[PDB]
Amino acid sequence: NDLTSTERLIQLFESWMLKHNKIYKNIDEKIYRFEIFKDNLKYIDETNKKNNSYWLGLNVFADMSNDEFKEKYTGSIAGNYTTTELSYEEVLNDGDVNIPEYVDWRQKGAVTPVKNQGSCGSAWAFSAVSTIESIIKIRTGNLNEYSEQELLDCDRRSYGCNGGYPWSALQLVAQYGIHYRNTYPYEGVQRYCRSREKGPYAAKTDGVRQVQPYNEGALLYSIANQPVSVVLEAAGKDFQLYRGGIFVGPCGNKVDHAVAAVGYGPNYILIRNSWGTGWGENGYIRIKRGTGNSYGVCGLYTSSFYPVKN
Ligand SMILES: [Cl-]
Repeated sequence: NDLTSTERLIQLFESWMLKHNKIYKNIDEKIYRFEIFKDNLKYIDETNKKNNSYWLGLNVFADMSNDEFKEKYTGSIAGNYTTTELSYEEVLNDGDVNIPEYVDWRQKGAVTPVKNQGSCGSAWAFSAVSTIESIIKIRTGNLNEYSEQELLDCDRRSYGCNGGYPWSALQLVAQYGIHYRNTYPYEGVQRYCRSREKGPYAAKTDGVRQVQPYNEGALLYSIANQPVSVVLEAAGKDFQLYRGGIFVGPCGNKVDHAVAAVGYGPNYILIRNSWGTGWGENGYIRIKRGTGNSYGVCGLYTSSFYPVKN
């Protein structure tokens, strides 16, 4: 409503709480949150003055300091970095790809509604699960919602809400299967495996493949075929408060979050996050491509997997 009076800010903060359905513990938290809000406000304003290709805004995270945001919503990957795979049959190659100028699997009805992970380092399950929903639509024609909680609960190579691996989750689904979200809904806490209580799996895939890492072109090819699980560095302020446009940085290559790549255009790769529709462009972000950065911006080309289904 305006920055030129504390009075007007408090009002702004109030209507922002109402917009993001935000209820607090007590008024001691409310005042505290306002300070943080008001701090993030100055930063957003100072930054949307510069003329970048993207801008920030008072999204769902306007409430939180970067430190708190890091801890709660990042580090689904963090963990401790593999060393790249078993060293057997995965990587694909190249030769002569001819892909569309643009791709967006939403427009083929292959993508479910944006999910919210809450404060869990579970993004590795959502990233996986959404590329599974897609691949199945793409092959059988139906779009279904499958269970992130099941992976949370059941994947022994991963660490529940303290991070995990997308490739592991993909691979569980190829060897065992997965249940519908409604049979096994999301609680945002890890519990015991309840796969046996649920009867038959709803679906099973056939395998998983890694895409050649540090290779922009190999990832575009893959996206033109299906959504792909990818990882990136999402702990920065500019990322937290991202509202729209083509994200360009700054970010490092210390990946800590897993998301899904549902498309691309000439200058960007389109990415589905799991922080709900109150973040980004209704839950998505366009990340800049074509810079000849081997890593990709935010280390996007670091570690990419997708499910296989005949
Ligand atoms: Cl169900």
